[PDB]
Amino acid sequence: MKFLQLPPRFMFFTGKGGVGKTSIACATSIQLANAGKRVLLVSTNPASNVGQVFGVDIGNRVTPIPAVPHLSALEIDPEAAASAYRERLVGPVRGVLPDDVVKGIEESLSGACTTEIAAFDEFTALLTNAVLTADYQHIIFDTAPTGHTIRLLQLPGAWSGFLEAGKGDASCLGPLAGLEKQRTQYKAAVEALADPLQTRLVLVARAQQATLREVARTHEELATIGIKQQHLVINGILPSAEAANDPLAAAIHEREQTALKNIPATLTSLPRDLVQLKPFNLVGLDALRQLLTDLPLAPIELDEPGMGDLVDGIEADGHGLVMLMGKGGVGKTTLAAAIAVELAHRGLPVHLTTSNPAAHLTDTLEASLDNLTVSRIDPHAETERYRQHVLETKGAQLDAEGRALLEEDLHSPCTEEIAVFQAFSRIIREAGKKFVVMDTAPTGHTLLLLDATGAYHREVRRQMGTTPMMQLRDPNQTKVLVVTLAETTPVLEAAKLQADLRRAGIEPWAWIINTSVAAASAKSPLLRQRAANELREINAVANHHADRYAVVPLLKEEPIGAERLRALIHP
Ligand SMILES: Nc1ncnc2c1ncn2[C@@H]1O[C@H](COP(=O)(O)OP(=O)(O)OP(=O)(O)O)[C@@H](O)[C@H]1O
Ligand SMILES: Nc1ncnc2c1ncn2[C@@H]1O[C@H](COP(=O)(O)OP(=O)(O)OP(=O)(O)O)[C@@H](O)[C@H]1O
Ligand SMILES: [As]
Ligand SMILES: [Mg+2]
Ligand SMILES: [Mg+2]
Repeated sequence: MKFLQLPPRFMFFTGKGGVGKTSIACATSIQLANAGKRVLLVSTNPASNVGQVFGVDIGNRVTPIPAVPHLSALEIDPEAAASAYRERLVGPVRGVLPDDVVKGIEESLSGACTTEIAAFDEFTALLTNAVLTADYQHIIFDTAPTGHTIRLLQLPGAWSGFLEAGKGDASCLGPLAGLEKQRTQYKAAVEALADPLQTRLVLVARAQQATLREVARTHEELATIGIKQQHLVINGILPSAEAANDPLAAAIHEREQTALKNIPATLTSLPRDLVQLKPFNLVGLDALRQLLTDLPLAPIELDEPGMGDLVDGIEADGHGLVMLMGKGGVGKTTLAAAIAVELAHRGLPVHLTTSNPAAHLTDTLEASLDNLTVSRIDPHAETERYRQHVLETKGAQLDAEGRALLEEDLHSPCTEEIAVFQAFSRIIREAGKKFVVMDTAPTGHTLLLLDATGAYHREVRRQMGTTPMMQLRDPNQTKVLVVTLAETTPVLEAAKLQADLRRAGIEPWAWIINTSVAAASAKSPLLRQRAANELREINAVANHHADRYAVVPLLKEEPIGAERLRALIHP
């Protein structure tokens, strides 16, 4: 593998959701550790659990993997990190200050900005601090889908620019934030990210035109940030030997070949590695030890409920919010577009929204349909809207110097997040009179947006003197659908997401097993084995996790445009 050639200390595996960042990161960490190196594997995705991949109980603590000598694993928990940050800020004054003052200080640290900054501080401590990672020769970061990862990697530069501009009064974080003591650390992080001899950035993609376009956009953004000498890894490439004697495999292979040949002109120069599709789920060392090397090398008739029944059930309501959630890459955007176009074709007023920052619905819907309002949440426009709204609502009474200080405070990088939340809330407020199909951002970001803990609400009311959850908790006006894949890790992640939703009072309305190879009768031996492995996950979802569910096959033609999207609802 090209990226496994004189690797630097740090290696970032970025890309669109579901492309194989975690699988490839685990495989490379295993390969490096087995070579005699001291490797640490950091997982920056809140919604994923590398313990299921490795079979060990990896947690926030740096836990060695017994199966692989010299390999250790770590998971950055935003909530645990926030609790540790709050404790280290509040403990010195426990008893010293009056209990009322302690309660007030704890109140000031309950906002979502503190939750963001704690995780960011842990990330930059892993990047820069030397004592913290002294006994590791390599640190492999496995990031969340690109939508959140680009913001994570932009945060170092944004915070460094905010601090070095002389505007250190990030009143959102509180008077005890003490951002200045991290001023150098953040700066160091930037210098660590933009140095090709310290960090290697690997963009993981799949042989699909939409994925390749999004990866090209991500590469443009990262190059703008300052990261140089990136590598590219195309994963899930169906072997060319399976195309024979299987029309489905032949169509998939032809589509992947065309996507590779039509790669965006920007990515044609990056050193490119190719990872094939394997007949087994990449769980455990036995399956992860043979991911980066090619395998030497009647169909199942599946009859499961379709998605037309779910769309009929949604339409029977006549209005409300349909929120699509799940693991990255499961097909949330495709299914959102399909539901929206089907409802629009049924003569209903539909509003299709995308909460993902790095979103482009044109990859799916390239037409201008009728009875369909397609929109997206632009973080920059929303940030400017929120900034102006706060300035006029709260800055009117403040004097000129007060208004200037408020403007400096509103320019902190955390503001965008709360701005996005506001936008999200506003959108959710229009679902009572028309269908609102919301394709959500990565699972962790969306779960924070739901604001079950009230952090975002506290922050926005602090900056500005019915919450979304009060509406999501009400089945009469919302329908949360969990999109999964008929695979081990996707199903476990969906089960954990469902548990998180139920803990907050939200009961998912249905499950959608997307791109199931079992449903699409496949004759090639590889696809036969994949379907055989998918049967158990389908049974687990049907009998255990989901009471109402739908199964969508693996379409031979990638679903793009109104015709194909409406066809996967009526197969
Ligand atoms: N049934 C299907 N058959 C074939 N390809 C599919 C199917 N469903 C989705 N895809 C393809 O899966 C790719 C990734 O799915 P998609 O972008 O819709 O998922 P997502 O949940 O929005 O992902 P992410 O969280 O990474 O943004 C898309 O290119 C889409 O073409
Ligand atoms: N080369 C491959 N061959 C077969 N299956 C693969 C391959 N790469 C990934 N997968 C499957 O992809 C599924 C999702 O991949 P994975 O969890 O590695 O993605 P990710 O990029 O970490 O996802 P997320 O964005 O949600 O964090 C896993 O079930 C794994 O089985
Ligand atoms: As803030
Ligand atoms: Mg992952
Ligand atoms: Mg999406």
